[PDB]
Amino acid sequence: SPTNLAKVKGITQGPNESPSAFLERLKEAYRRYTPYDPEDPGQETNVSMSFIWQSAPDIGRKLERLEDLKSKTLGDLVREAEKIFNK
Amino acid sequence: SPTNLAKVKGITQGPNESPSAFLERLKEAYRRYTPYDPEDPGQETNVSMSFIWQSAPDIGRKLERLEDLKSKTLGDLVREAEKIFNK
Ligand SMILES: [Co+2]
Repeated sequence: SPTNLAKVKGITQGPNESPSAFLERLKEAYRRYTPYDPEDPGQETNVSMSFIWQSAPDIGRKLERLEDLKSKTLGDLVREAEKIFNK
Repeated sequence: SPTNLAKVKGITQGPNESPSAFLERLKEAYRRYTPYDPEDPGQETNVSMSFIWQSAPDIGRKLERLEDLKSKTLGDLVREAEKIFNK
């Protein structure tokens, strides 16, 4: 599909949706509606920021407060979100 | 300031504001409210996405449609935005 950033911003984690399932849906939107490959090392911070911003609000607020946030990989962020999601 | 992604999302080009002045404010928000340095080359596609998304909608829609958008530098996007802004 032709580039449409709104489609990427429109991927929001559902109330029952696991962080890893949400991340896969977010990556699919990057693939379909941007020229950026969400698996590229150069895109990690970009996907990470969308992941944090568009996670369910309780999760997003906690991910944003992680210590040494800059050091967190996309995999780290998913694991931290899962801790909040699973309790 | 402590990380606060809403402040980055809240930087939007003003109705009469030049693209270059808007990008300066967007970079300032990245510096103040994220751990991501907007002058780090590793962050350029991240700042570029925010710039397209948060530009005035007429400009952002045109930037989305640039041929070979993936190869545009942040400096390229600003120049093309300035070309649109100045008629
Ligand atoms: Co496509």
